[PDB]
Amino acid sequence: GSRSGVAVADESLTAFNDLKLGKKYKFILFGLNDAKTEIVVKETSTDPSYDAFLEKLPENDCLYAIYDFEYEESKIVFFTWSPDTAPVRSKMVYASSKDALRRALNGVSTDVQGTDFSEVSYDSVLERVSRG
Repeated sequence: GSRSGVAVADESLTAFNDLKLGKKYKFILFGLNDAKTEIVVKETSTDPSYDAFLEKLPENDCLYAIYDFEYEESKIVFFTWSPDTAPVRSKMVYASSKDALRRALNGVSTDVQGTDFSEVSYDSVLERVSRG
């Protein structure tokens, strides 16, 4: 790694706070920039459908996500998305960089380690969020 390691882009923290306090977004997808020096915003969404969220997860690549998980309650959920079929290089750098983003985000209720689509299903996440 570099001397300072990966940084969190200002836009990423801004987007997170806008979601957390303003409900500006339903979810945010974060990723490493191509230089692998910063965690940036890949995409935001206001789509209320959980399926719309799942359909944006790359089947063979990694990302991080924050989801405003709503049910009947609104809980901030952090996802690490690291599918089994992603390249080893990618899995490793996303694992090594995760702490930089995760430690920068205050107010996450639940963390999900997503390695397949069963682990990130709405029902699986609801079970996690509602227990703890």
